[PDB]
Amino acid sequence: SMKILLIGYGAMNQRVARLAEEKGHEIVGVIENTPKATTPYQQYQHIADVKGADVAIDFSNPNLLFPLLDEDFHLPLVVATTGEKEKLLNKLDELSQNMPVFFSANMSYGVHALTKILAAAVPLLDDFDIELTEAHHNKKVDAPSGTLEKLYDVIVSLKENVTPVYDRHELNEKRQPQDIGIHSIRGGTIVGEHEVLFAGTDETIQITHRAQSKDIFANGAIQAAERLVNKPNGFYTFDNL
Amino acid sequence: SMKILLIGYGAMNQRVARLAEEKGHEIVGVIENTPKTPYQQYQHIADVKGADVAIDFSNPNLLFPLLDEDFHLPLVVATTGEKEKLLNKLDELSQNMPVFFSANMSYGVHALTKILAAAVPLLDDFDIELTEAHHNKKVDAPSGTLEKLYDVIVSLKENVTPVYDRHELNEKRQPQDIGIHSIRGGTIVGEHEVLFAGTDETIQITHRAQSKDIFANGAIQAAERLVNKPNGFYTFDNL
Amino acid sequence: SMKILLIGYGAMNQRVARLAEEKGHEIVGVIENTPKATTPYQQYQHIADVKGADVAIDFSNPNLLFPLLDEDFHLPLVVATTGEKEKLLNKLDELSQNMPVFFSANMSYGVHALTKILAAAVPLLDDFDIELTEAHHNKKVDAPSGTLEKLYDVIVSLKENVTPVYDRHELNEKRQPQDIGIHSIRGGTIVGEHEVLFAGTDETIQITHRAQSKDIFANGAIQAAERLVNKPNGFYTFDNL
Amino acid sequence: SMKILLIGYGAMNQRVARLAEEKGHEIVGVIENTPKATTPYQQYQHIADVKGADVAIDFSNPNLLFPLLDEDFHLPLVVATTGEKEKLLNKLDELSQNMPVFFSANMSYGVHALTKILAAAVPLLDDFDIELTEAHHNKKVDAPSGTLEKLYDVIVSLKENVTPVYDRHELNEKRQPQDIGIHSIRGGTIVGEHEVLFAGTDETIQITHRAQSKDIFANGAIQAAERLVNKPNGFYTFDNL
Repeated sequence: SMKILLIGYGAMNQRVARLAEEKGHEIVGVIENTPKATTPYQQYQHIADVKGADVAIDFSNPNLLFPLLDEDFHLPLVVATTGEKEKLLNKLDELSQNMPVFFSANMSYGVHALTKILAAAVPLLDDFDIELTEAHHNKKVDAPSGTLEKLYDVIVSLKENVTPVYDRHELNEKRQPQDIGIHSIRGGTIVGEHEVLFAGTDETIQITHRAQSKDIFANGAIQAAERLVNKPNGFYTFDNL
Repeated sequence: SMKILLIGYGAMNQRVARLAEEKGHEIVGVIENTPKTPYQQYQHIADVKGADVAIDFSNPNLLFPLLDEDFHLPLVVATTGEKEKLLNKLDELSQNMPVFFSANMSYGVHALTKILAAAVPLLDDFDIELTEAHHNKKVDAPSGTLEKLYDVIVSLKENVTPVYDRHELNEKRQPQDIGIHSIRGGTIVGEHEVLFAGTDETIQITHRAQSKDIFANGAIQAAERLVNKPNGFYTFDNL
Repeated sequence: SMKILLIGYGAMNQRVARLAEEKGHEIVGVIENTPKATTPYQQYQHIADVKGADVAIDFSNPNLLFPLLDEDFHLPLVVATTGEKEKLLNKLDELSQNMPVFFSANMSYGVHALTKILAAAVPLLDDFDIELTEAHHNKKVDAPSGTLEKLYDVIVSLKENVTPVYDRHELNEKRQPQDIGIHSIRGGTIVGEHEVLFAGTDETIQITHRAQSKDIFANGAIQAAERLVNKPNGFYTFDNL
Repeated sequence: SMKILLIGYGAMNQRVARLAEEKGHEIVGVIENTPKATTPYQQYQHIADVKGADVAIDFSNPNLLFPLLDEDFHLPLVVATTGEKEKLLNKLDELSQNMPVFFSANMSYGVHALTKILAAAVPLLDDFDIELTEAHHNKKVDAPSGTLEKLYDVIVSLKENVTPVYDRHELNEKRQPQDIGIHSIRGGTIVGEHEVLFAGTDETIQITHRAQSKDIFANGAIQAAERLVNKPNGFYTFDNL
């Protein structure tokens, strides 16, 4: 049983709350920028005021930096964020000197494992053509997904030349070996599917990750918290947790 | 079994020859641009004595002058050149003989189109995305087969808009959009997927070709059915 | 705002309750075969006693047929059943003379459509071998799923001869044309996937339904209820609701 | 441009001939146990007689051991065989002292890559349930496929207490973490597809190899040959080539 402090209480930490309680953990406090009525937990403005806490789970945004600026707490921190990271990472870097700090932009251990599996696959399949596909719900505007970009980056790090091909319609060019076709499917409520296709001579290898729920990220944070609580002070990612 | 006349003798009618003979049929004649070939060479369709049917995989330059002549034979026509003028001549000939035309000779692909036709009115609240995959030598995109599937949807769904590239487009999907995706790589013979994505569920219908023999086999299947037809114009829809 | 009577309070109607309340509907009663203290709604034994109910939602099994045997009530009924249905459907027919009655085995419009798409596919694909696969979470004990059996039954109705084949490792016999291989994948938290494979000469056609959440069934029922309350008396399915 | 000697001219080396010529390689000779006039290449009885060969590709059987018994040749050898291997492997060991020798029962490089990708995946996904599926044409009698067995063997080497589950129909047992479900799909002319499913909490990872034709084995031998000519004497498999 962990006593968990939630930094932020948006959609993601609402998932964390539900799943943590299912696992027998307890939410002992919430720190939010706009403390909401009907948030069913004790509200705080400082980490140090939440006694009993074993760990904090923080799906961060710029408005949730404030509790990390206090200098009177020592607590395991599990932190995620998207977009701007520099200021936050500088602060987490400082905090890691005095407590265990875990950071991952993407909290899915499955997606982390996918990237490592892809990394292993690439040098083995250098003669194969690569095509990347992602599918997401019909509310997603940006294309391609950040996760597709992450997979693409893994490939780039293991290839000499890579050229992304976003649309073949009326392109009328012959595929070249450096090309990687990028395909963004949108529809329904699809949580997130990512496929790496390797196409060779009369054989293909496909590696496909399919998310069933955004609970994968909440669960990822909780499972990270469960490992972090016993770690010495320092900075941790999925690579060394 | 059948006695078959082959109009044109490229890769595809070579497949037809191999596959027809394996089925117990015999190739009684070939009409070609520049002859080579283990079969008897003809210049006219009327010349081919005991022919039951012609299977055509050629081009307008070879076919059009042959159609303009005086003959009576069931025709399986797969030529995809100059569709407008070809269908005009095929229409005229169908008054006097059984005439089958399909731009795509795969019976599996036909079944896919009919399965799609059934699916669409049943899934009107589902978002439709079309994906096709082909080998790394294919230049045009999307495939003609994807276009055929899209045409089926258009006939059954109002105000359809195709969406080809979402990268940096920054628009929200609209229910009338159909996303179109062309995968290229390796030696993939041809795979076509229709995705219907609804609230918390998906239905996918996928055709995957293992060999171009499906097209040759489809033309043979059409020929076998066509010899038992009255005069008229046929496609897989009414054959 | 509908006032809903729940017939049965297993996992599915528990989900219906949560989703219905989220939508602003009210659960005004429950009828259970064996009432539970943990059931947080007023227990009843007869539909006629549930003052102010607008509709009943019934994920049925043989132990929940009982309230449908009363002859002193008039209420819109939304009824599902995954097992045997003859007895139930005979009763629903009789009830439909005096009230609106909606039936769906699974309460998923998508799964219903799957069966109809399959029905269209079978006669077109006479020369194709059929294989049926389903995948479900690691807590599912029965195999194959009732939905696979439903698909199998559709195929049986459209073919002269069908033989189910369950274990080719044990059998070690070459495939016969009448054979339909049945495959049951279990793992993780997979909500439910069903695939029909048609395998022909040098080509295959696959039809695959994938459920992302059991919400499809519970929302299916609620949406059917929301509509049925404004229908005249009679029997309705997804085909004619 | 490799000059290739074919040992045997059955279906597989007929594929090698076509693919080699496509790649711009040259078939400089054929050694057959019973020479046939339909073989469109120069027939030989001894490897040493073949003018300018760079490599031999040998899809072996008991009737094709004979050219390996000569003691007057030094040539890179790429060799496959099915079933009984002892006598052949003993001879290849002897030859490997004096020339580069490559042996693989399965010549598909894609299949080798799959096994290595699987090996990387397993320790990263130890909280995921594993299910193995293979699909083959309707003439395949044995189930499961040898390739599925090889994948299962990889997993056994990296787990403990693994148990295969071949049929869940009417079994009525809950899945256990050490279980691996085994599924053999048979239909049409499917050349061979193998899937490893890893099913976790609200996420799955699938790794799938799909063969389009038996050219994959022929191409694999040619690819092995292209690499082998640049090796010193020794015995090689895909693991150390």
